[PDB]
Amino acid sequence: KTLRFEIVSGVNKGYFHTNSQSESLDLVGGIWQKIAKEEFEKSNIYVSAVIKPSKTVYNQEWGCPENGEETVVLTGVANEEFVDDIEKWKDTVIKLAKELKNQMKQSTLTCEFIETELHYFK
Amino acid sequence: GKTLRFEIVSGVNKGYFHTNSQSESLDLVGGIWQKIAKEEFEKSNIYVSAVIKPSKTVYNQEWGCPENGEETVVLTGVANEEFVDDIEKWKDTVIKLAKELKNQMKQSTLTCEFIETELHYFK
Amino acid sequence: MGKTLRFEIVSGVNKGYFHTNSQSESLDLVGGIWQKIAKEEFEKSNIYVSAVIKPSKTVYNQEWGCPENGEETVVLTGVANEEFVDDIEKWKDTVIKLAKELKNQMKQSTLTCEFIETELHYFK
Ligand SMILES: Nc1ncnc2c1ncn2[C@@H]1O[C@H](COP(=O)(O)O[C@H]2[C@@H](O)[C@H](n3cnc4c(N)ncnc43)O[C@@H]2CSCC[C@H](N)C(=O)O)[C@@H](O)[C@H]1O
Ligand SMILES: Nc1ncnc2c1ncn2[C@@H]1O[C@H](COP(=O)(O)O[C@H]2[C@@H](O)[C@H](n3cnc4c(N)ncnc43)O[C@@H]2CSCC[C@H](N)C(=O)O)[C@@H](O)[C@H]1O
Ligand SMILES: Nc1ncnc2c1ncn2[C@@H]1O[C@H](COP(=O)(O)O[C@H]2[C@@H](O)[C@H](n3cnc4c(N)ncnc43)O[C@@H]2CSCC[C@H](N)C(=O)O)[C@@H](O)[C@H]1O
Repeated sequence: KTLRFEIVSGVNKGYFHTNSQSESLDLVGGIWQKIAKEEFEKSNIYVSAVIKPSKTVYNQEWGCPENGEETVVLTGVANEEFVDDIEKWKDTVIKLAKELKNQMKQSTLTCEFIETELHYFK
Repeated sequence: GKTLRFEIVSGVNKGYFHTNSQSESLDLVGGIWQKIAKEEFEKSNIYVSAVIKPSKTVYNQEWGCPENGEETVVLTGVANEEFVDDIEKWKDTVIKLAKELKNQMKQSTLTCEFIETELHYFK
Repeated sequence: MGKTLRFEIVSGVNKGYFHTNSQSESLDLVGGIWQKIAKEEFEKSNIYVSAVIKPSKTVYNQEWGCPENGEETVVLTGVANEEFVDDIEKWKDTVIKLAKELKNQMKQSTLTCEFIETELHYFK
């Protein structure tokens, strides 16, 4: 019994001068790789992430483009093989989510935790 | 955990909407969601935003599935306490939107799930 | 209620073995492999485990072998629908069996398979 996280971030096409969904995915992947490595150096907690392309739909009156905004969804699980303290991991995820929000220049960002039963095959 | 998230899975109906990419499929469903979400928001004052992911759904070829799977879209969203006073009314709104999305996409079936989640909202 | 379980599996696509060259092509690769192992299991036990599959990249430390910006992966998910499932525990055992078959067939060294509580509303 453990936790997974899910983060939803915009890609900020204009600030990063990207022009394809795959460039935005490679952008966020590289940014996560850098900040997860830094946090691992500090705390020995490495937060790996599975990143998926997406579009997020909300009201055009509140800033959404027609048909939605390009986004990345990042998800990962606390693996007991690597994580001894679920609370420290969860605090680490929250720090990383805030740092991703800052580096991606996002005005808002969601970070969820969901209970999950992990079967790890090695 | 302290709120709910939903997940809906829908086909993209290339036979009816005559689309031919992952982009035009996300654009189609996203534009449709944006319209039905706004319509429900006007009626109920509950706006349900959605995160839309490209996918394929794999099932038995003898039940209609193409080889390697049917093109689909996965829609997710979370009830944010800053926007949602009443989680049961939000749940009923999501279900109403799911049935409406099924109708607009001309889907024979459609799944809608609710999962408990703990939301941290940074603004 | 509709109280049930969903599974989530994360698999690499093993470009060194299958040599796919795009995300759409590795999605079709994993989709075909799942289709065939789900079919075999359905013929034997009458439990068909469908899967939604999503393209993705998985980010971990390059020190441990991750490519820059992430490794190409596929996420597979599915949910036990009480209209088809007679025994949720047998469904769960079947998912685990299929996940291990997928691991073997994709020649993955490691693979995660999660179960998450969910409430399914099924419209037909
Ligand atoms: N459901 C809502 N009800 C009422 N008001 C809303 C709602 N959504 C947005 N608003 C209003 O719109 C304005 C923007 O608010 P945001 O919170 O940034 O609005 C959100 C949500 O609508 C939606 N969204 C984000 N994460 C999720 C998720 N996990 N699931 C589903 N939808 C998601 O996408 C928007 C952010 S879009 C990506 C972030 C953006 N590039 C940035 O720089 O901030 C603000 O004025 C809000 O009051
Ligand atoms: N698991 C099963 N076991 C036994 N019989 C099944 C099963 N699935 C389908 N059938 C048979 O096929 C008939 C059609 O059933 P459907 O429910 O439409 O079968 C489903 C599921 O097999 C699969 N699927 C849908 N949602 C999900 C999800 N969230 N996770 C995993 N898989 C998903 O994909 C199919 C729908 S595919 C997209 C919808 C379709 N374009 C349409 O217009 O209806 C049904 O009446 C049964 O006879
Ligand atoms: N988080 C970590 N903390 C510490 N050490 C780690 C961590 N991850 C990997 N390592 C080290 O690297 C070695 C390999 O470990 P793996 O378990 O294979 O490392 C994992 C995880 O880091 C990550 N990953 C996989 N599934 C998930 C998921 N659901 N959510 C988030 N991330 C996921 O991706 C890697 C697998 S990449 C795909 C599988 C691979 N092609 C293969 O053939 O095995 C391991 O022995 C450790 O020494």
